[PDB]
Amino acid sequence: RPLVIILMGSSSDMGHAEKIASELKTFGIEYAIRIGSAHKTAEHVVSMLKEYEALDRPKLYITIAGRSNALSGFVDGFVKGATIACPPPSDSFAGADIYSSLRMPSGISPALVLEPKNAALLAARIFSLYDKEIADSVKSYMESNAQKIIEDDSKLKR
Amino acid sequence: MRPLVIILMGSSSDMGHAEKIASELKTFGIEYAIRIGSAHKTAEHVVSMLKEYEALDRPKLYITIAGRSNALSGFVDGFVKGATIACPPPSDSFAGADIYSSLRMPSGISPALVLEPKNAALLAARIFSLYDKEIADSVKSYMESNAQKIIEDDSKLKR
Amino acid sequence: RPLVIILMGSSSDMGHAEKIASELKTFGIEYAIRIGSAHKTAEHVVSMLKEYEALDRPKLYITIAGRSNALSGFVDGFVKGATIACPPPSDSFAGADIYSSLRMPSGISPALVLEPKNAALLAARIFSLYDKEIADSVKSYMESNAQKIIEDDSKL
Amino acid sequence: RPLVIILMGSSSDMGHAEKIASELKTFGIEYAIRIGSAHKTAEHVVSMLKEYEALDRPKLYITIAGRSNALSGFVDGFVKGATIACPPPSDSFAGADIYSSLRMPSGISPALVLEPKNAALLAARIFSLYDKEIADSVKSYMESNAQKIIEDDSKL
Amino acid sequence: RPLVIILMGSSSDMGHAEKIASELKTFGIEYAIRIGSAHKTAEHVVSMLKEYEALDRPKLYITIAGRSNALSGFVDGFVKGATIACPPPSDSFAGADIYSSLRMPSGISPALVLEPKNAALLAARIFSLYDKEIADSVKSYMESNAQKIIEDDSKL
Amino acid sequence: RPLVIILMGSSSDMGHAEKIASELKTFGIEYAIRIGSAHKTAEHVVSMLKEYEALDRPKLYITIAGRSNALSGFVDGFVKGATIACPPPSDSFAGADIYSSLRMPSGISPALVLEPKNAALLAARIFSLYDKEIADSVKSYMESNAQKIIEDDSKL
Amino acid sequence: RPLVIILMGSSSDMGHAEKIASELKTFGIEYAIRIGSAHKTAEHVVSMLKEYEALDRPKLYITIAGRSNALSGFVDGFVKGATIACPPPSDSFAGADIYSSLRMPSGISPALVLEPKNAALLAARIFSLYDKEIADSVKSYMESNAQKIIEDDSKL
Amino acid sequence: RPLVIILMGSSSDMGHAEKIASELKTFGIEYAIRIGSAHKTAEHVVSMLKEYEALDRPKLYITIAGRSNALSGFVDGFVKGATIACPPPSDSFAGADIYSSLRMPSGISPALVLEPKNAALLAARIFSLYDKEIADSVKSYMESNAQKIIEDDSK
Repeated sequence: RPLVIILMGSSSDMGHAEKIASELKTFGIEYAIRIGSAHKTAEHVVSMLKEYEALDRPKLYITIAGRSNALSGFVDGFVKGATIACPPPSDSFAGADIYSSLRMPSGISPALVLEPKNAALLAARIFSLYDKEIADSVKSYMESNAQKIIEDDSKLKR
Repeated sequence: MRPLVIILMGSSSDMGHAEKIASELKTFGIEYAIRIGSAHKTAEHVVSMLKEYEALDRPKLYITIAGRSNALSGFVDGFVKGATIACPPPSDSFAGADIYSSLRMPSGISPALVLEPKNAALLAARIFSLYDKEIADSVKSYMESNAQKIIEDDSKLKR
Repeated sequence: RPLVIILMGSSSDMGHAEKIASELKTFGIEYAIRIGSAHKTAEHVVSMLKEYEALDRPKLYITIAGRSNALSGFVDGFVKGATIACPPPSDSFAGADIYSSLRMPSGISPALVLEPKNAALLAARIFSLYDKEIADSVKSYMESNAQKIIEDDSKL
Repeated sequence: RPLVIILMGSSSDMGHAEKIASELKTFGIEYAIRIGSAHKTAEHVVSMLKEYEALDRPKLYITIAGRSNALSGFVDGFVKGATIACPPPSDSFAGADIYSSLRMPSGISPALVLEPKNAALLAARIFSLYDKEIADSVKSYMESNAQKIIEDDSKL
Repeated sequence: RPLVIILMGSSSDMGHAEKIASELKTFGIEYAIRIGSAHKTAEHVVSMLKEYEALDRPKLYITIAGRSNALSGFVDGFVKGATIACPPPSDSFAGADIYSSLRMPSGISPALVLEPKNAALLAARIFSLYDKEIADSVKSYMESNAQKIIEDDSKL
Repeated sequence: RPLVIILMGSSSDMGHAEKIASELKTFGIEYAIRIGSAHKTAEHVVSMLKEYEALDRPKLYITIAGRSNALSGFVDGFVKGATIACPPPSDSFAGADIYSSLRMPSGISPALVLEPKNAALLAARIFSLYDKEIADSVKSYMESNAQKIIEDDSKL
Repeated sequence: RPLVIILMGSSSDMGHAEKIASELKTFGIEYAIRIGSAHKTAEHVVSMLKEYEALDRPKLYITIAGRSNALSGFVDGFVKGATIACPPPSDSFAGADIYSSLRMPSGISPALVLEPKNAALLAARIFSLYDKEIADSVKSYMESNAQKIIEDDSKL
Repeated sequence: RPLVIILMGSSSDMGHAEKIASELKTFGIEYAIRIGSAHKTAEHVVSMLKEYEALDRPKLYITIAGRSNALSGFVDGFVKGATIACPPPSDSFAGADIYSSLRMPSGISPALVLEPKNAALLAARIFSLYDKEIADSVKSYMESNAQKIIEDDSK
C-alpha cells in the first residue's frame, strides 16, 4: 500500500532511477518510475503530481534531476507529503551541482540523500514509523549489513 | 499514537539551533524532547539514551545536530530503526565545507539532510503526515499560508 | 514598444530588482516588477507569464532568485523569447549558489549576468539590434563610462 | 538576415564552435566562424570587428575562449549590440575558469551561457523578439523538446 | 613492545590498511588489523577498543574511514593514548571528504596524515621518543631517502 | 622531562603559540617558544633545531606558520622525532592555506591538528604512552570533558 | 634609470597601486601610476603603452585589475619586456578571481604576485640582475627582514 | 650571458623541467637542471645555491615542486635576484596545491607562472630588459605566435 513515485527530469537519468527502484523492491515497496522536466514540461509535471496526490495511500516522491536541480523543490512545494531529492552524481565543477539540491527556500523541505540505495532506505524507514512489515524488512537489512562487517572483522583480522 | 521528535545535539552550544527546530515543531503541534550527547566524547551515553527512546511505543524521529565534522547523525542513524534527519548548524569555516561530513554517508546509513531548522521541522511533520491526518492539516495550512504571503507580496507591490 | 518584466522569487529581492529597474529607466525602457516563487507559487507564476506572453510587443524577462535558482530556468522554459538571469549576491558556500543559475539543461537558455546594471545593459543591447533609439542611448552610456576612466587617468 | 559571428581565441576551440554553428543552422540563422586572440592578436580582432560592425543587418557575437577569458569582454566593450560568452568546457581547477567569464566590470555585459546548443538557442531567441521566421523556428524547436520528454514518459 | 591497531570501517579499505601495515613492518613495529564501523557497529567497535585499552603496552590506533570519517574521532574520544587518522584517498567533491577528518571538536585530537606510509612513519617517530630501536630504524629510513635525492641530483 | 618546542614562523603567530603553551602547562609539560622563518631565516632555524636535537629527553616540535606552511615540513624533515603542524586559522581563499600543511611528500610525516588546544592534547597523548603522570593528566581532562556533556544533558 | 609603470583598470584600485608605489620608492625606483580599462578604453591603453615602450630605459609594468583580470594579459601581449600581475584582493567566490590572473594562454607570461609589497620587491629583483645599486638596496631590505625575525626570537 | 637554474624537488619532476629547458633553448638561453628537496635535503639545496650565487652572470632560478611547494619560497628567501615558481600540474584537491605557491609571506617574491613554456618566456623577457639579442629573440617568438593564429583564421 505504500507507493514511491520515482520522478526524473530526463530519460538520461533512467539508470539512477533503476538503482533506487531495485533497492525499493528488496524492501517490498511498490514504485512508479516517471519522466518530467520542471523547466520544459512544467504543466505535464503538475498534471502528473495531481494524479498521484489524489491517491489514498501513503506516498513518497524521490526526485532525480541532474545539473541545476529545480525538480526536487518544484515537486516538494506542490505535494503534501514528504519528498526525497536524490540527484545523479556529477563531477562537473567538482560536484557543485549539489548546492542546487541543498539550498532550498524556507518552506521547501525535500530530504537530500546522495546514494540511490540510501534514498530507498530512507523511504523504507519513513514508512516503517507506521508499517510494521516494512520495519521488519529494514531491521533485517541493517542487521545483515552490521553482521557482514563483524564477519569481515572475524574473517580478515590479523 | 502521538508522534515524538527527539532533537539530539552534540553540544550545549547547539541549543540556539535546536530551539529553532523545536519552536517550529510546536507550531505543528508535534511533541519534542531536546537532549545533548557527543558521538566522539560520550558514545555509551548516546547509545543508552537511544535505547531508552527506541523502547517507546509511538512513532518517532530523531533530528541530529552536530557542528564541524558531523559524526553524530550517521551514528544515531545506524543505531536506531526508523528514519532520522540531520540538520547541522550553519558554519562559514572552509567555505561551508563541514556540509560534506553530513552528506557523505556509507551505503546503509540514510539520514535525511536538510539545511534550515524550520525546514527540518517541516520535513519531520511531512513524514508523519503520511499517516497522521491532524499533522497533514497543519502542514497544508502552513504551506498554503507561505504561498499566500508571496502572492500577497506580489499584489501589494507589483508595478 | 519594449517591455522588460522583472520577476523575483521573494520580496526580499526587491533592492536588487530596483537597481536593475533604475538602470532600465535611464535607457528609456519600460519595466514591470513582480514577485512569484517557482517552488511555492508555481501555478501563479505560470498564470502571470501567460498574461505577459499574450502582449504583442518585444519583451524580455529578467529573473532574480536567491539560493538555488529554479526561477530562471522555469520562466525561460515557459516564455517564447529571450530571458536574463540575474541572481542576487551571496557568500553562502563561497558563492556556490551561482552554479544553480549556470547549469541549465539543453533547451533552457537564460542569459546569466551577475551585476544588476549589466543585466539592464544587456537587455538594452538586445533591443538595440532592432531599436535605433535604444541603440543611441546605449552608445551614449558606454561612451560615458569610457570617458570617465580616461578623465580619471588624466588627473594622474 | 540576422548574422551570428562565432569568434574563438584558438583553433583548439573549433569543435565547440561547430556545435554552436550546427545548431544555429537548424534555426536557419547565418553565421561566421572566425579565429582571433584578444591577448596575442588584438589588432587582427579589432579589424575583424570593424568589418562586421559596418554590416547593416542585426548581428550578435558568440565569443569562445578557454582558460582566462578576456575575449568575451574585449569583444563586448568594442561592439555596439549584444554579445554572448560561451567558453569551452574545462575541468582545470574544478572548472574555475568559469569565473573569468562571470566577473565582468560594470559596463561590460556579455550573456554567459555554458552549453553550445543553448548559446545558439539564446541567439535565436534574441532575434525572435523582432524576426517572425525565427520566432516560429524556436517555437517548433522548444515544443519538439517538450514533446520528446512527454513521449519518453508515455513509454513508462 | 609497541602495538599499532589499524582499524578501518570497511573491508573495502583493506588495500589502504595493508600499505600502513607493510610500512610498519619495515620499522619492526607489531600491528593488528581490524574492521569496525562507527556508524553501523558502534557497540562492536567499543567492545574492541576496551580490549586493546586493557593491554599494558605502548599503543597507537591508526584509523581509516572513507567518505565522512566519523571513525577517527569516535576512536580518539574513546581511547586514552594518541591516535592517527589516515583516510583512504578520494577525489569526490574535489577531495572534500578531508574536512570530515580535519574538523574535530575541542578535546578530540587525532593526528591527521594523508599518505599511508607517512602515517606509519609518524607512528614510528611517535614510539621513537622512548624506543631506541625504532628511533634507529627511522634514522636509517629518513637518511636513506635524503641520500637518494642527493644521488639523483649527482647523476644529473 | 618531556619537552615541546613551539616554533612559529613569525612574531605575529604568538597568540596562537600562547594558546598551545597555556594548555601544555595544564598537562604539566615543559615548553620552549621560539621564532624562525623557513623562507627568510633558514640557517637560524637549522642551527636552532640542532641545539634542541642534542638534548637527550623525549621531545616534540609543534610548528606554526601562516599562509603557505613550509615550516612544518622543513622542521619535520630535519628532526628525528615526531612533530605536529598546527597552523593559525585563516579564511583566505576559503581556508585553502590548509593544503600547504596537508600535502607532504612521501617521508615527511608531521601530525596535522587544526586547533591549538588539540595540538597540546595530541602532544600530551603522545608522551602518555610512556609517561604515566602525563597519562593521568590526560585521563582527568578527557573524563572531565565527557562528564560535563553528560551533566549538560541531565539539566535537560 | 629603471621605471615601473603601475597601470590599474579602475581608479577604485588606487589604494592598492599606492602600496606598490610606496614600496618601490623605498628601493629608490621611479614609478608612474596610470589608469586604463582593457574592456572599455583599449585604444587609450594602447596609446599609453606606446609612449612608455619608446622610452630607452629598463622598464616593467605592474598591472592591477579586479574581478576578471583581462588587463594583465592585454598589456603583456602588447609590451616587449616582462610584466607583473598584482590584482587587488577579493574574497568574492572564495577568492576565485585569482584564476583569471593565473590561467594565461601559451605566449602570455605575466608574473603573478599577490602582495603589493612583494610585487615591488620582485620588480626590484628583476632590475637587480643588471643594476647593482638596486641589488645593494634589495640586499639591505631582505637582510633587515631576516634580522627582525632573529631579533624577535632573542627577546621571546 | 644569462643562466637559468632549473631546480626541482624530485626526479619525477624532470618531465616538466625539460619542457621549460626546451623552450629556453629556443631563445638561446643557457640552463642548468638540478634536484634538491627543501624538506629532506635543506643543507644540500643551501650549499647548491651558494655555488650558483657566486657566478658573475645575470641569473634566474625556476623552481619546480609538486604538492605543498616549500621549495620556491625557500630558494627565493635565500638568493639575491629574482626567482620564478612553476609548479607541475596536479588535479589533486581540484588543483589546490596552487595556493602553496601563491601565498608567500611579505618579503618573499617568486614570480608565479603556470605553463612551463610561459615560465621560459617570462625568464627571456626579464633578461630582455638589458639583453638586446634576447629581446630580438622574444620579438621573433611572439610575432610568430600571433602570425600562426591569424594564419589559422585565414585557412
